[PDB]
Parts: sequence; structure tokens; C-alpha cells
Amino acid sequence: DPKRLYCKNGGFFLRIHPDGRVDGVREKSDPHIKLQLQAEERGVVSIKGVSANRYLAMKEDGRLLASKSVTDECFFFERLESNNYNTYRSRKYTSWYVALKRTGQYKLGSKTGPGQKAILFLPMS
Repeated sequence: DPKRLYCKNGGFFLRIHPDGRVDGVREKSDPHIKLQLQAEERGVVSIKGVSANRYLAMKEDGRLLASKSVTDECFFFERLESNNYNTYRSRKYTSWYVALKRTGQYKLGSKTGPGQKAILFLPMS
């Protein structure tokens, strides 16, 4: 089924716009927060925005944006942490994580790290 990824840092839902922008929103009815998390290899997933029809990707400078095609920058290690929230770490840039600030804007991948509340998400139906 699709899922919404709820971030612990503020209570936002990750949102993928049709033009490629990524941000967060608290509205549970927004259509742009319904995502498809597919398994690629074990422990590795790609994240697609259903309406937008685009794939979340992290770039070499930490930016988050969603592309129409699937490239190496679109896969993330999915881990269930001991506190039962999930984290999504880039497979290409292995120290960076998907994350949202408490203002609803995304947090650059270079400023992220374990221990932060910005990288923790809870996938919901």
C-alpha cells in the first residue's frame, strides 16, 4: 500500500511536489504526501511520490529533490532504529540522511547525523 512518512521533528509528513520540490506539511489529506517505498536490494529502498510520479534523490551537495527518472542518487538504506523509528540513509553519500527541520523545510544532507530528531520517521498507511 502507499505510505506517509511522518517525521519526529515537528510532526511533518514528507511531501513530493509534481515539479520536483521536496518539503514537509502537517496536513494528512494532502495528496502529495502519499509515497511508494519499493525494495530494491535487501535493506535498500527507493521513495516515489505517487501523484507527482517522481523519485526522491539526494545530490552530492546535500540537496533533496525528486526526479522523473531513477538513478543511483535515488536509493537509501532503510533501517529500523532501536527506538522503533526508521531512518533513510543515502546509498551513494553514505553519511547523509533524509531529514526535515521543525519549520517544515528539508534539512541539507550534509548537516545530518545519528542522534538528531530530524532524521527519524514513522511510515504510516
